[PDB]
Amino acid sequence: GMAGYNLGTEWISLRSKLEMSDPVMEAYTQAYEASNQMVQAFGVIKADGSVLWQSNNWDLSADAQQLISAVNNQSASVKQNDVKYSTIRTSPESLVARNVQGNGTLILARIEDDKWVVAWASADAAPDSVYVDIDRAAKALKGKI
Repeated sequence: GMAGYNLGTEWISLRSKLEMSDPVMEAYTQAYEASNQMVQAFGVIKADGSVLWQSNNWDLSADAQQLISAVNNQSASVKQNDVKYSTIRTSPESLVARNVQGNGTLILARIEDDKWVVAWASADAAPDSVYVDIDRAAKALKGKI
């Protein structure tokens, strides 16, 4: 062996992607930066039934318990802040929610086992346009939720 130690001390170069104390509330800008045309909310959901987010756009804490139930049992049907969004595709990886008309675009993302990040793109926002941004604020901060 006789290997050589590398960075890691107050560098965050080897993001373990779990149990890593990362700066929360940063994902907002991480995606908003490129989504300047279509701002999307970012609300974290913990399998524990609690939510740790600060978007003030959609009541995710109101029913954090149910917010996860929509996927916990592939329900696909939840209303947050007078906004009903169902997913016509319950997969073991994620669930794509879409409104019949187009009011409330929520995208589910399983960053980890009991950890998954979800964002809400405006009606004007596209699926492939937000689905790409959410990834930056999903499987990038996984660990501090």
